[PDB]
Amino acid sequence: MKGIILSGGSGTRLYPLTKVVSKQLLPVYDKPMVYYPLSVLMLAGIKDILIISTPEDTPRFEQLLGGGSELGISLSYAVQSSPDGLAQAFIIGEEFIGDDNVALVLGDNIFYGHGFTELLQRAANRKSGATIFGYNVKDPQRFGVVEFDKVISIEEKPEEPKSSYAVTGLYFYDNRVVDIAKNITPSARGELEITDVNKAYLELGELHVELLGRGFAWLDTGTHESLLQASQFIETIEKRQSLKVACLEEIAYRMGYISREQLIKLAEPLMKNEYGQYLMNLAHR
Repeated sequence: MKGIILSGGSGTRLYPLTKVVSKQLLPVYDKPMVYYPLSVLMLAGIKDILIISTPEDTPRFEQLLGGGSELGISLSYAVQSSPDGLAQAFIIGEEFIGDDNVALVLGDNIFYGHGFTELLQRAANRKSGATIFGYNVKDPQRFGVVEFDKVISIEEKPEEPKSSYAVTGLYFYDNRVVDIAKNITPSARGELEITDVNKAYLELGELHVELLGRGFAWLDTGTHESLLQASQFIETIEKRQSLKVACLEEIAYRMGYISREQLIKLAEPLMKNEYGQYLMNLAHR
């Protein structure tokens, strides 16, 4: 299955941090934000990935991540010249997607939980239908909202919201999504809305929802406060539980994409902080 990271634009809410730095390059503890959604595609077993960003950001992401060969994956880049809605991902990515299934993750979304990888790996391995991920939030109505029983409805930012399950920024689709995205009508405000893509699979009876309740984290990166809360969570998990979240090199290595010697070479030009040292130890034993 292929994957797309869509970043994302902005963000103004984070000014002045985002005056001269892309939101998705801001730290979340010790890693650029975009490491987090990338790691989620990687943990899903997705290895062919298109990163879509603004014309201004695209070169910076490419500088950060290159073509992915150090991680044993393949990264490509495209531009979204105007922010016309998330579903543009599948028009912009039409050629890259080809005949394949494809997952889309938003560049500012952070997921974490034991048993998450299982859910990702299961969604990636579904050859038919769409899988979305629901999260209990206090603020339903500034998200897409999913009502269930098994899915009964989905609405984008419903002023009367029929549940407190936000539809998170992670979606897995079969190849029909390309044609679906083409047949969406733009919303008031000329956006091609992902929630219409999800309504199309609902109508087919083939929208599957994974509800991440107990044991799962989905972190808000939208404000100075929530961005620091995210960094503290990551540091706290990492320090108290001796584990790394979205350490791309560790994941490439655990998934069998890269060898012991290749991991050591990733730690050789960087043998210093607690990042590199996690890696070079990992590589021994």
